[PDB]
Amino acid sequence: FVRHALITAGTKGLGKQVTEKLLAKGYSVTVTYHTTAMETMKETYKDVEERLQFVQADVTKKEDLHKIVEEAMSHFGKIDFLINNAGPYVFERKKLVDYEEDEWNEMIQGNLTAVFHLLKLVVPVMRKQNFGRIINYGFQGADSAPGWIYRSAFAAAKVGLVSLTKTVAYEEAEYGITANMVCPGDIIGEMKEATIQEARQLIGRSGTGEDIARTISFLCEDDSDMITGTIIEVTGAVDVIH
Amino acid sequence: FVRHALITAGTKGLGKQVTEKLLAKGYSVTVTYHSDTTAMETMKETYKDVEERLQFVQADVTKKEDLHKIVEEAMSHFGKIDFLINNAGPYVFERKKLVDYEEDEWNEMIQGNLTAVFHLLKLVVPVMRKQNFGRIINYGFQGADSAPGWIYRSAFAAAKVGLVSLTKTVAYEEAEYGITANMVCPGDIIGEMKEATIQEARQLRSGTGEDIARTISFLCEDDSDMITGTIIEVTGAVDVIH
Amino acid sequence: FVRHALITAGTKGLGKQVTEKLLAKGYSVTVTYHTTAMETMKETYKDVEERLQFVQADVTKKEDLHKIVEEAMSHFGKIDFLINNAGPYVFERKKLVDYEEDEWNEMIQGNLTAVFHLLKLVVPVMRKQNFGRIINYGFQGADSAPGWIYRSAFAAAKVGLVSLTKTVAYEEAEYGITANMVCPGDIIGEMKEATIQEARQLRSGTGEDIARTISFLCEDDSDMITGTIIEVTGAVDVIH
Amino acid sequence: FVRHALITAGTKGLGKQVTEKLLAKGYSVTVTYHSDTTAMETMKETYKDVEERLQFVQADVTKKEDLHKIVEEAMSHFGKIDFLINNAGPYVFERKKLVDYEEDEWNEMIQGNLTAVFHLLKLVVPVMRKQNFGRIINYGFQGADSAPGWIYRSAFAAAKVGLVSLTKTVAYEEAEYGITANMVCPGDIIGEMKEATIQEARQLRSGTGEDIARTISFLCEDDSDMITGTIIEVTGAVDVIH
Repeated sequence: FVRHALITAGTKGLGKQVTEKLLAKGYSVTVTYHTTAMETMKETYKDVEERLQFVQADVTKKEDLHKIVEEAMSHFGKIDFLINNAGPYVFERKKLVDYEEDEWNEMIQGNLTAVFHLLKLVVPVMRKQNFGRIINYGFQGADSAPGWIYRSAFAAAKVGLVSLTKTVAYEEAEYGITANMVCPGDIIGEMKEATIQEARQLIGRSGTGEDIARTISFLCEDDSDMITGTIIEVTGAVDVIH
Repeated sequence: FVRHALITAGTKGLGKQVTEKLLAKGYSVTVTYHSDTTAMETMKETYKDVEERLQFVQADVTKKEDLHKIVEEAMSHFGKIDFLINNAGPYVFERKKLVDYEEDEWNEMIQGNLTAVFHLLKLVVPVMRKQNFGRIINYGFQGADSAPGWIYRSAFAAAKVGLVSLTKTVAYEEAEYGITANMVCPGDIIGEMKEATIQEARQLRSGTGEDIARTISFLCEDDSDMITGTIIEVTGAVDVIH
Repeated sequence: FVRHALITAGTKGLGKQVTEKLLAKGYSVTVTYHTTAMETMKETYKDVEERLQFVQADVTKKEDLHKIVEEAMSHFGKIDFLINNAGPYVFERKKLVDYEEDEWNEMIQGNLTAVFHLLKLVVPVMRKQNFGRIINYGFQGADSAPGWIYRSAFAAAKVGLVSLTKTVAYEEAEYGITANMVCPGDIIGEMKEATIQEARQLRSGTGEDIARTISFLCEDDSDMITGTIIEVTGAVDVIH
Repeated sequence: FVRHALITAGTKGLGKQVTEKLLAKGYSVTVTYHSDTTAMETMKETYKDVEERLQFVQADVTKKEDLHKIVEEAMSHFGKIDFLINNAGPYVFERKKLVDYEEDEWNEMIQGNLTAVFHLLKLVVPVMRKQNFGRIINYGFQGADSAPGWIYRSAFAAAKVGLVSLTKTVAYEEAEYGITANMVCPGDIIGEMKEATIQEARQLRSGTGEDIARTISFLCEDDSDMITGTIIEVTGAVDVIH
């Protein structure tokens, strides 16, 4: 009766701090990656190895998603928390009309359809448990369905994800399952993998992966069962999409 | 020197009234039809007198190849695309939770309502830039602008809510070129009312295709160039999604 | 049986173009002001005096609001369109906590409570008519209930007004009354009173852009359009 | 060096649970009460052993003079105001259309839900600035974030939706000073369940004051400083406003 989390892309960026947060809480974790970074994580947590499982996976591929669920279930028997931390991002700034079909598809499959696929696998398990926490990621300002100049596909996929988070919240509330979204603001470079303490050492201090990690950790608690369908902005009042 | 429109699925339902409106305003139209040859046949004969202004093209608008064909055929006969009216869009009539969706169902919704638009924009927007004139019309649903959940409609809500954001993004990206992009949200106009006129509703008030069509033709007007990125609801204050 | 519009602050700014629009459409109009702009307008439409009436009013004063309704009804016997074009605005950029109590109250009273007062008078008239068009103004992005740095009070009252336009659309639908909001972007200076043609020769949004949206919402066959917010910003961010 | 909270209407309903939570978290609290004196005497009995961290002040929150009184009383005893929990909220229980509103009913809704907050912020924000620390908590209703209409609740909806905006504005203007401002939206929590613990509700699930209380609790934390301008729904995926 130790709760189990499944987190996509949890060895780098924001997802690394999320993983470290849940382990620190006593949770067991399945972490996906898409390899030297994973190996250093595995080594850092040598002494708690039974509570940490690594699986290689491309979240745009249905089969790989089926396999991370199968491997989590095989070793742990349960999935209590699904953190859809993985979010393929086209860093290039260009207009929708200039998008390659490969880029469009990567955004949609990577950010919206990957979540559908996962849910299709994980919701039934959560129903059997009468417990589930789904955490999706948005971007700042997401709940207002905004356009994002030069981020067409990403924004479209994530805004669509907003709708989906909400629908899943209403459809699965019956079964002890909550679905929420966290929106990180502009957390840049080294600060993605950094702690609050570190940012505070140097508007104000930079936002960090820990800021996200502590918000996700709060939504995953047993007594957060009434918080569902909500979008938590963790941006420190710093505008991104404008 | 007269304005040409491209309307997907323009011989049935809402599209029928939209096509009838634009023809009545003096516009030329390329209309697409999937399967129903009978529909396009009775619109053929109705408009024999204005044969020169009207053109039927068979197309499955979920197929990239067919999307290229309609654009190539409109450009062939009329040399321009002034208005793009994305009237087509698959709809799953069965009410079912997302966790019950077959992969094929999910993909039809995304591909038909979101990705197909991207594919059309990709073809038609370059032509509009050249023209220094464009009117893009997309369809949503009541309340879409707030990115809501919609129980039993997860895939459709998600795809149209992503389309809300896409519509606004395209509006920001293409404003320099004299191109507007807007969304019309029909209410739950059921059945024969979709191709009825307002006068026909007043004799029987219900919403109709005309209510939608006259909104679209207001937006396609030349002096409507400052209206862009807006989601106009034509519902009559009547909740659909709760 | 010619339709009648009541427009607040319709002698200058955006309101001016809206008045001129409805007049051109063949309508009759009661315009408020809170003076030489009224006289120049009064001079321009000497020919059609019968269709244009001017009433002085402070929109933040409930007594004046009752007076405009009375005067319109005495003269015309009906109110078909209500266009709440007036909207005091604090042009200074100060943080919320720097507001004087009088500044706060002007924004709330001027932008939210004024509309309630007017609706309270005009709605019964519209129900009896089985017809009404209520038009409110917001600002760009208002539909998302956004904050607005240095425009706290204005934004709060205008965002509240969004809620109000929607509630009134639902509550009054059964009487042939629609309520809709128009949100203009940054129309600055002369462009507020400008025509679309003029702008094309100098494009900045104009008062006529707002006017033609309002005119379309006011048509007999726009009965199905209600509780909507229509942005006429031309894809220019204002509030960020 | 214990953090001080000021909470309007904190001896009854949701307010009571929030008050009990903050006490359990080690904080001192100034709680305001309007009419009922028996309720505040009973709470004052319950917490005899922590009298020093609990101050009661009589106040009508719709009166500017009483607002100065509570801030003044708080500063006198504690020398600081760390959290402002605007729990009070006048509510017209009678379900009527806007046109049937008395000039006086409208005015109480605005004055009590919106202007009252402004007056308090006018008094408390400058204290927070000097401390370089602040947590502002306002209340909304389910779905307030999308500025909806609410039939038969027009004045309350309008005042609460205006408050949404005010909250975000305060958040952007005051981030420099380490002040955050957030909204919590309770769903329909009924009667006794307002003063109930989550624990009580399980042994009966219904939402409680404790569900709201623990959210505020989380938002007041020192490490919650990157969460600002966010509207958190603690509904339970139960729609009320339709």
